[PDB]
Amino acid sequence: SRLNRESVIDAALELLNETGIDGLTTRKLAQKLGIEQPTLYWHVKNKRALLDALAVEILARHHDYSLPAAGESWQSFLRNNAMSFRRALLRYRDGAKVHLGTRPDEKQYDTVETQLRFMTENGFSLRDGLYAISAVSHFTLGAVLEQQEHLPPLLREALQIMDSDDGEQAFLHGLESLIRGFEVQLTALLQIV
Amino acid sequence: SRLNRESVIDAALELLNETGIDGLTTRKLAQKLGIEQPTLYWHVKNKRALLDALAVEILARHHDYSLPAAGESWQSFLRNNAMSFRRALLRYRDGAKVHLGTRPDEKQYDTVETQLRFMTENGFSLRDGLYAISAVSHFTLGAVLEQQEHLPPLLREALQIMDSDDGEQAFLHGLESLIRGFEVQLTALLQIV
Repeated sequence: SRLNRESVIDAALELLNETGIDGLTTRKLAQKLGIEQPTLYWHVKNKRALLDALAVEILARHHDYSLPAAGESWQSFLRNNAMSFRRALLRYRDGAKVHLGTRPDEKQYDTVETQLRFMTENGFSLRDGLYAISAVSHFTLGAVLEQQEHLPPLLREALQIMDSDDGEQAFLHGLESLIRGFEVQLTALLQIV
Repeated sequence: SRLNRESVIDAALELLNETGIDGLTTRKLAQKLGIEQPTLYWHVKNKRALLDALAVEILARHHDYSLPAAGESWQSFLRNNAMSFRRALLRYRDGAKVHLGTRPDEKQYDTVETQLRFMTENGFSLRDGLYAISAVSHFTLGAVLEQQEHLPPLLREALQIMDSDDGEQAFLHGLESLIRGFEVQLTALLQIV
């Protein structure tokens, strides 16, 4: 019944876990808090404003490794950043669908800027350091998305090792492959690689 | 008014491009074809059956490079397969959202099996050849998804080179990085890499 930001958003995240992104409405949020719809409207205008606040709040509560610890290799920052980002997207139902559907904040802009400054200090062109950051992102996003949504011979043995883990092993493997693809490009420079 | 598979699905894809995935309903599909709702029900039971048919049909019409040409390197198959897959996901609005939301077919199983047979013939463990295929997939999916949904100093110069292209350059860069990460692992074997 206390109707400020933090309580509105607390309750919205609790509901998202019950209903998912599609089943989340202003009407249902209002009932959960035990108030009238016009009352909520004063605080939260529409579904779109609610999702944008939620996207941002998920990352703020849980993407705890968004920026590099002092004197860490870029490889290691890309790695821990990917892991942290995946975990935060996984802490809530349809988390990745919530993140996808929003344009970035200015909190975000300051971070992408700080991370993009990091990457260049370790010798990336701007182009490349951003292509790097974006590939890690994209890869991490598709992987989380498939995990969150969900017989021939060799398949049968592969489909096994998918369903022994929760999806972490494949993600972490493909991750290292990506990072190492970048080293080999960074190190190359202006030779034929 | 001819109400068979191919016409139902033709019309559904035409509507998907007008309305998107959320705005796509049986009620609206029925009107487009100019028939009653119960009539459609005979042919298409619910929204879920329609999306599953659509996912499969998109890939069948357009993922034209799903399997390797004779005597092609695995690198090159991973590359062309990723490109083809991205293009098919991009030919329709919310294409990637349609693909995501379905479990795979048996057409699909035969292909993942044939591709997974390919990968092992070129010296991948089953584990690894599937981790490879899945990373290319995941990466390709997140990238398409962000493209389909959509100011500090260094950002300003990066945000430029994103919006000069349609997203192809970043995708193709990150792609090669991934593939090369796999070579370096395949070639390694049982040494410390």
